[PDB]
Amino acid sequence: AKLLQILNVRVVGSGERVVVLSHGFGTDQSAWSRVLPYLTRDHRVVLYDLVCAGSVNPDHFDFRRYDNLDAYVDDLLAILDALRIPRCAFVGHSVSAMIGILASIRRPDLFAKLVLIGASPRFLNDSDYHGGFELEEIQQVFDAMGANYSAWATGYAPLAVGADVPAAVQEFSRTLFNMRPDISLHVCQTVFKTDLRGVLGMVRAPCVVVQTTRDVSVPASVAAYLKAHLGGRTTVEFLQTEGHLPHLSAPSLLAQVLRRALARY
Repeated sequence: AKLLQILNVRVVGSGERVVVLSHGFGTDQSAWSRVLPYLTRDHRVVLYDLVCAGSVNPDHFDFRRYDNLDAYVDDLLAILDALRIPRCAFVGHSVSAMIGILASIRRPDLFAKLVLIGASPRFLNDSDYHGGFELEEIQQVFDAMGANYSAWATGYAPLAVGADVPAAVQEFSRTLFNMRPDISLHVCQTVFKTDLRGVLGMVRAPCVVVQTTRDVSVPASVAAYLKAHLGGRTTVEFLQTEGHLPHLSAPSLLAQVLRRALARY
């Protein structure tokens, strides 16, 4: 109930087929603004901000509570239960792809389909697993985020967007600079300590994994890993564009995949 106000919950469009759009790190629900008009004629669309978004009062961020992703899953489930939604499709980017996987395992009745963008079960490398990051490398990232958050964010934004799309770099920067620096570091630390590999087989919902030509945080092999180990009927949909945030940089192309993936579920 009060969660609906705190996390800026919005329900737009209409229809029997309900879709939840859940943003990732460094953005808020506004990141969906360009894809939204492609969905609202045929779907009731639920949007909300993660508690870590700069568009949420940062004094709600309880570092103790949000020490793991299950706490974010709790917020998502509380929202959907408050809205009395019994069944939906879920589209998650980045940390929200992880939240969606966990949420679908907790509540398989509620999640009829997952669409995962910029998705990984584990970012750190392991003995027989390529996540894309080494321990020493993330240590340096965390240091930079603390030592000079502004400089870190300035360098990260174009790398994340990937494609040379100035408007998208500006827009991602806008929200990245809006994140409280301590919250931003904490969320990054939480993501980097999360390893979902063991639980992927527990996902029952069909899944579409969206893969771009290159993603600075998600090696190509990860999409293949997700397809091999997610427990539901999983396909990989390739977008002919570069970057981690195709909803910002290639919304038309992404909208094609969303319209097709959300046609029946």
